Amino acid sequence: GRATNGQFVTKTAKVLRYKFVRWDALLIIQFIDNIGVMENPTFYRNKSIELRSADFLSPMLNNTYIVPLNGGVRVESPTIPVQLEVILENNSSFIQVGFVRLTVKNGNPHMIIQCNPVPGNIKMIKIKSVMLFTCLIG
Amino acid sequence: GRATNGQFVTKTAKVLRYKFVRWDALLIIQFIDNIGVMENPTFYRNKSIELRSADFLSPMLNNTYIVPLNGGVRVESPTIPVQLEVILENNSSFIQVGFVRLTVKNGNPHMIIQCNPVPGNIKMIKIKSVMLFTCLIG
Amino acid sequence: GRATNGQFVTKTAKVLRYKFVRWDALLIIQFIDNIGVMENPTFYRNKSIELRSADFLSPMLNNTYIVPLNGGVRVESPTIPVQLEVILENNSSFIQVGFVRLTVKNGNPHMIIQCNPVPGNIKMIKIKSVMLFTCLIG
Repeated sequence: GRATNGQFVTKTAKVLRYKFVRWDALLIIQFIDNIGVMENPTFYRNKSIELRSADFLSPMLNNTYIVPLNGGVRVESPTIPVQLEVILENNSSFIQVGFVRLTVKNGNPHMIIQCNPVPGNIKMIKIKSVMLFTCLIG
Repeated sequence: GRATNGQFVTKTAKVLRYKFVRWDALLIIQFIDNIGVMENPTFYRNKSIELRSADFLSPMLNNTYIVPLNGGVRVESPTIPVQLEVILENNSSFIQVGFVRLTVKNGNPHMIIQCNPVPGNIKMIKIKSVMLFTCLIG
Repeated sequence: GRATNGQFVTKTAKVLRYKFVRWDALLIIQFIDNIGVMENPTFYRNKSIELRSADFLSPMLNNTYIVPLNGGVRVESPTIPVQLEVILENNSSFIQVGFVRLTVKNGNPHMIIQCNPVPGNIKMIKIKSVMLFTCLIG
């Protein structure tokens, strides 16, 4: 088939747009809000999916941030590594390889984001990578 | 098609279970032993594929650990990055981005795991990521 | 379908060979120049895609190296993480997780390679990973 639109919504009503192709047992899904572009012949701008403190579950354990989501598709994806920027409350920031999965809990999709220790509380995580998950359904 | 079960077996008779879809020229394969879950509404448990010293070939060179495998499918996959925990003989442990491929040697599948230097001998490598390889056959 | 050959060419006339499968809306493309092999029963050799200074655009900003390409397919891929070795002018070298995308600018394909700061000017970037992109067309 051709690519169908969809979205997830966060606790704070942020909308995470994606396109997907469902060929069961295969579901391939890309997030489309942050597709970077060359804005002129020599400059590449990255774009961020920006997730705030209030998008995550509390308490956070083991550098694992859980984003409960509503709507969208319901998959147990593999883990994909991403470029993260972790913004601390003191506006200090750390660039990291993050690891992202989609999982299902209580019939709800959740995005699992795992990263490294940071010296402070997190205000914001920015995903600077274009994320695509290839998933096996059943 | 829908997802078919399979497994690889290690030198020490550890069984590495996967599901795959074969649409030649495409083979997509996920390892399924360590699919993490949210065990309650706020906690995500990672699971490990645990590979011991005796699962690897000797001598090890250039932080490259080779796991000879029996059975399963026979692919030259791309490289996927993973979350590793490298357990040293002194039970010290290091969290790392590893890079994994499947390759074929002497008609046998081998899993290639590459990581960073550690200050000691390795007792165990745990893969904490859900691994899926998309492969091109011929 | 089965896997079709193709290539991209760099500013300096380096040829980057790939195989792909196009099932629109899906395009899956692997680079094939650097498929590593076990050369004997205990040794795995990585192979590099070697990109020189003159393959990149100037000026470089924010550890982002842009490789303008000619020919090949024209995709907005997701980001894939890779093993990089960054060779400096003083022949010092740094092993890094890089992040690679294919993007389109002025109807031309460009490879976007992003990595970490290095203490010097870059002479060469080697991609030691086998790269495969799964892409969504339209």
